[PDB]
Amino acid sequence: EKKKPFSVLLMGSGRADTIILATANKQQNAVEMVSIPRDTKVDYGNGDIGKINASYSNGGPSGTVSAVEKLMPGVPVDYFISINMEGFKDLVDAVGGITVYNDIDLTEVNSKFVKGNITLNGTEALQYVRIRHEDPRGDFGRQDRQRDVIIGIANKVSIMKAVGDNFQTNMTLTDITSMAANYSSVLKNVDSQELKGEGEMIYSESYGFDLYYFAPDKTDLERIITMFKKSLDIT
Repeated sequence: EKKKPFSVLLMGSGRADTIILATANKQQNAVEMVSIPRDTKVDYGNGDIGKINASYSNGGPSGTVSAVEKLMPGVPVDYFISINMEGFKDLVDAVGGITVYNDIDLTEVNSKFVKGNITLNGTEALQYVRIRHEDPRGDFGRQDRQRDVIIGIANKVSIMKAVGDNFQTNMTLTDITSMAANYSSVLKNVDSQELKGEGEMIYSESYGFDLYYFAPDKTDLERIITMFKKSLDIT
Protein backbone atom coordinates (compact mmCIF):
# COMPACT_ATOMS: atom_id res chain seq x y z
CA GLU A 1 0.00 0.00 0.00
CA LYS A 2 2.73 2.47 1.00
CA LYS A 3 4.22 1.76 -2.44
CA LYS A 4 6.78 -0.63 -0.94
CA PRO A 5 8.59 -3.07 -3.29
CA PHE A 6 7.31 -6.62 -3.06
CA SER A 7 7.55 -9.95 -4.83
CA VAL A 8 5.20 -12.52 -6.36
CA LEU A 9 5.72 -16.20 -7.28
CA LEU A 10 3.96 -17.16 -10.50
CA MET A 11 3.34 -20.87 -10.90
CA GLY A 12 2.00 -22.91 -13.75
CA SER A 13 0.69 -26.45 -13.73
CA GLY A 14 0.63 -32.72 -9.57
CA ARG A 15 3.47 -30.21 -9.83
CA ALA A 16 4.62 -26.85 -11.07
CA ASP A 17 6.36 -27.09 -14.46
CA THR A 18 6.59 -23.29 -14.79
CA ILE A 19 8.12 -21.11 -12.10
CA ILE A 20 8.63 -17.40 -12.37
CA LEU A 21 9.62 -15.12 -9.52
CA ALA A 22 8.58 -11.51 -10.07
CA THR A 23 9.27 -8.54 -7.81
CA ALA A 24 7.81 -5.11 -8.41
CA ASN A 25 9.04 -1.72 -7.24
CA LYS A 26 7.17 1.53 -7.87
CA GLN A 27 10.25 3.59 -6.94
CA GLN A 28 12.40 2.29 -9.83
CA ASN A 29 9.10 1.69 -11.66
CA ALA A 30 10.11 -1.73 -13.05
CA VAL A 31 9.43 -5.49 -12.77
CA GLU A 32 12.24 -8.01 -12.41
CA MET A 33 11.26 -11.59 -13.03
CA VAL A 34 13.54 -14.57 -13.31
CA SER A 35 12.51 -18.01 -14.51
CA ILE A 36 13.60 -21.08 -12.59
CA PRO A 37 14.02 -24.18 -14.82
CA ARG A 38 11.41 -26.70 -13.67
CA ASP A 39 14.15 -29.30 -12.99
CA THR A 40 16.35 -26.91 -10.99
CA LYS A 41 18.00 -28.67 -8.04
CA VAL A 42 17.56 -27.31 -4.53
CA ASP A 43 19.63 -28.22 -1.48
CA TYR A 44 17.22 -28.85 1.38
CA GLY A 45 17.53 -31.50 4.08
CA ASN A 46 20.15 -33.81 5.57
CA GLY A 47 20.85 -35.21 2.15
CA ASP A 48 17.33 -34.74 0.74
CA ILE A 49 17.56 -33.51 -2.89
CA GLY A 50 14.98 -32.99 -5.57
CA LYS A 51 13.69 -30.97 -8.48
CA ILE A 52 11.58 -27.88 -7.61
CA ASN A 53 8.67 -28.83 -9.85
CA ALA A 54 7.84 -32.38 -8.72
CA SER A 55 9.90 -33.02 -5.58
CA TYR A 56 8.38 -29.77 -4.34
CA SER A 57 4.96 -28.17 -4.69
CA ASN A 58 3.76 -31.61 -3.46
CA GLY A 59 2.02 -30.32 -0.32
CA GLY A 60 0.58 -27.10 -1.73
CA PRO A 61 1.99 -24.34 -3.97
CA SER A 62 3.28 -22.80 -0.73
CA GLY A 63 5.77 -25.64 -0.80
CA THR A 64 7.24 -24.25 -3.98
CA VAL A 65 7.59 -20.88 -2.28
CA SER A 66 9.63 -22.69 0.33
CA ALA A 67 11.74 -24.38 -2.32
CA VAL A 68 12.17 -20.96 -3.92
CA GLU A 69 13.08 -19.52 -0.53
CA LYS A 70 15.69 -22.28 -0.16
CA LEU A 71 17.18 -21.94 -3.63
CA MET A 72 17.35 -18.21 -2.93
CA PRO A 73 17.78 -17.61 0.85
CA GLY A 74 17.65 -13.82 0.97
CA VAL A 75 14.73 -13.05 -1.34
CA PRO A 76 11.31 -13.27 0.41
CA VAL A 77 8.24 -14.31 -1.58
CA ASP A 78 5.46 -11.89 -0.63
CA TYR A 79 2.81 -13.47 -2.85
CA PHE A 80 2.16 -16.32 -5.24
CA ILE A 81 -0.27 -17.38 -7.95
CA SER A 82 -0.53 -20.93 -9.33
CA ILE A 83 -2.80 -21.81 -12.24
CA ASN A 84 -3.41 -24.96 -14.26
CA MET A 85 -3.46 -25.00 -18.02
CA GLU A 86 -7.25 -24.93 -17.67
CA GLY A 87 -7.85 -22.07 -15.25
CA PHE A 88 -5.21 -20.33 -17.30
CA LYS A 89 -7.45 -20.24 -20.38
CA ASP A 90 -10.58 -19.30 -18.45
CA LEU A 91 -8.40 -16.55 -17.07
CA VAL A 92 -7.65 -15.31 -20.57
CA ASP A 93 -11.28 -15.48 -21.61
CA ALA A 94 -12.85 -14.01 -18.54
CA VAL A 95 -10.38 -11.16 -18.78
CA GLY A 96 -11.63 -10.88 -22.34
CA GLY A 97 -8.73 -12.01 -24.52
CA ILE A 98 -5.09 -10.95 -24.36
CA THR A 99 -3.16 -8.55 -26.57
CA VAL A 100 0.44 -9.51 -27.33
CA TYR A 101 3.13 -8.08 -29.62
CA ASN A 102 4.52 -11.15 -31.41
CA ASP A 103 7.83 -9.88 -32.81
CA ILE A 104 8.50 -13.26 -34.36
CA ASP A 105 6.81 -14.71 -37.43
CA LEU A 106 5.14 -17.83 -36.09
CA THR A 107 3.05 -18.34 -39.20
CA GLU A 108 0.24 -20.79 -39.81
CA VAL A 109 2.89 -23.36 -38.91
CA ASN A 110 0.64 -23.90 -35.89
CA SER A 111 -1.93 -21.09 -36.07
CA LYS A 112 -2.49 -17.79 -37.89
CA PHE A 113 -0.07 -16.09 -35.48
CA VAL A 114 0.91 -13.24 -37.79
CA LYS A 115 3.81 -10.98 -36.73
CA GLY A 116 3.20 -7.93 -34.57
CA ASN A 117 0.33 -7.48 -32.13
CA ILE A 118 -1.94 -10.51 -32.43
CA THR A 119 -4.59 -10.53 -29.72
CA LEU A 120 -5.58 -13.99 -28.46
CA ASN A 121 -8.00 -15.82 -26.18
CA GLY A 122 -7.81 -18.67 -23.65
CA THR A 123 -6.88 -21.57 -25.89
CA GLU A 124 -5.11 -19.40 -28.44
CA ALA A 125 -2.85 -18.10 -25.68
CA LEU A 126 -2.08 -21.54 -24.22
CA GLN A 127 -0.99 -22.66 -27.71
CA TYR A 128 1.09 -19.53 -28.18
CA VAL A 129 3.23 -19.84 -25.09
CA ARG A 130 3.47 -23.65 -25.58
CA ILE A 131 5.08 -23.40 -29.03
CA ARG A 132 8.52 -25.02 -29.15
CA HIS A 133 10.44 -25.91 -32.33
CA GLU A 134 8.55 -23.43 -34.52
CA ASP A 135 10.29 -20.55 -32.76
CA PRO A 136 13.85 -20.25 -34.16
CA ARG A 137 14.96 -18.78 -30.84
CA GLY A 138 14.54 -22.16 -29.21
CA ASP A 139 14.40 -21.88 -25.42
CA PHE A 140 14.86 -18.12 -25.21
CA GLY A 141 11.81 -17.79 -27.49
CA ARG A 142 9.51 -19.34 -24.88
CA GLN A 143 10.94 -17.02 -22.24
CA ASP A 144 9.73 -14.24 -24.55
CA ARG A 145 6.24 -15.57 -25.34
CA GLN A 146 5.84 -16.49 -21.69
CA ARG A 147 6.56 -12.92 -20.74
CA ASP A 148 4.12 -11.64 -23.32
CA VAL A 149 1.31 -13.70 -21.82
CA ILE A 150 2.05 -12.34 -18.32
CA ILE A 151 1.91 -8.66 -19.30
CA GLY A 152 -1.07 -9.44 -21.53
CA ILE A 153 -3.05 -10.77 -18.58
CA ALA A 154 -1.80 -8.19 -16.11
CA ASN A 155 -2.60 -5.17 -18.30
CA LYS A 156 -6.24 -6.16 -17.90
CA VAL A 157 -6.21 -7.56 -14.34
CA SER A 158 -13.79 -6.10 -12.35
CA ILE A 159 -11.96 -8.81 -10.36
CA MET A 160 -13.64 -12.21 -10.51
CA LYS A 161 -13.18 -15.92 -10.49
CA ALA A 162 -15.57 -17.76 -12.78
CA VAL A 163 -12.77 -20.23 -12.34
CA GLY A 164 -12.05 -21.76 -8.93
CA ASP A 165 -9.77 -24.64 -7.95
CA ASN A 166 -7.94 -24.09 -11.27
CA PHE A 167 -6.67 -20.82 -9.80
CA GLN A 168 -4.77 -20.35 -6.55
CA THR A 169 -3.25 -17.38 -4.75
CA ASN A 170 -2.67 -15.97 -1.29
CA MET A 171 -3.51 -12.40 -2.25
CA THR A 172 -6.43 -10.59 -0.72
CA LEU A 173 -9.39 -9.67 -2.93
CA THR A 174 -9.28 -6.48 -0.87
CA ASP A 175 -5.53 -6.01 -1.62
CA ILE A 176 -5.48 -6.76 -5.36
CA THR A 177 -7.07 -3.36 -6.06
CA SER A 178 -4.17 -1.86 -4.11
CA MET A 179 -1.30 -2.98 -6.35
CA ALA A 180 -3.67 -2.46 -9.28
CA ALA A 181 -3.75 1.18 -8.12
CA ASN A 182 -0.44 2.49 -6.81
CA TYR A 183 1.60 0.13 -9.02
CA SER A 184 1.78 0.55 -12.81
CA SER A 185 5.29 -0.78 -13.54
CA VAL A 186 3.67 -3.35 -15.79
CA LEU A 187 4.07 -0.59 -18.36
CA LYS A 188 7.57 -0.81 -19.81
CA ASN A 189 10.24 -1.97 -17.46
CA VAL A 190 9.65 -5.69 -17.42
CA ASP A 191 12.96 -7.49 -17.84
CA SER A 192 12.73 -11.26 -17.41
CA GLN A 193 15.55 -13.83 -17.61
CA GLU A 194 16.02 -17.50 -16.85
CA LEU A 195 18.30 -18.76 -14.08
CA LYS A 196 21.38 -20.27 -15.68
CA GLY A 197 23.12 -23.49 -14.71
CA GLU A 198 23.88 -26.97 -16.03
CA GLY A 199 21.99 -30.27 -16.08
CA GLU A 200 23.27 -33.48 -14.53
CA MET A 201 22.11 -37.05 -13.92
CA ILE A 202 21.66 -38.50 -10.46
CA TYR A 203 20.91 -42.04 -9.36
CA SER A 204 17.95 -42.75 -7.09
CA GLU A 205 17.36 -45.98 -5.12
CA SER A 206 13.65 -45.41 -5.63
CA TYR A 207 13.72 -45.81 -9.40
CA GLY A 208 16.91 -47.80 -9.88
CA PHE A 209 18.37 -45.43 -12.43
CA ASP A 210 19.60 -41.86 -12.80
CA LEU A 211 17.18 -38.89 -12.75
CA TYR A 212 17.53 -35.45 -14.43
CA TYR A 213 18.52 -32.33 -12.51
CA PHE A 214 19.40 -28.76 -13.41
CA ALA A 215 22.33 -27.65 -11.26
CA PRO A 216 22.13 -23.85 -10.78
CA ASP A 217 25.19 -21.82 -11.76
CA LYS A 218 26.38 -20.47 -8.35
CA THR A 219 27.79 -17.13 -9.58
CA ASP A 220 24.77 -16.60 -11.77
CA LEU A 221 22.44 -17.61 -8.98
CA GLU A 222 24.12 -15.07 -6.71
CA ARG A 223 23.91 -12.27 -9.28
CA ILE A 224 20.17 -12.95 -9.20
CA ILE A 225 19.81 -13.58 -5.47
CA THR A 226 21.54 -10.25 -5.15
CA MET A 227 19.62 -8.51 -7.94
CA PHE A 228 16.30 -9.43 -6.39
CA LYS A 229 17.35 -8.20 -2.97
CA LYS A 230 18.35 -5.02 -4.75
CA SER A 231 14.76 -4.67 -6.05
CA LEU A 232 13.21 -4.83 -2.60
CA ASP A 233 15.63 -3.57 0.07
CA ILE A 234 19.04 -5.02 0.86
CA THR A 235 18.58 -5.43 4.62
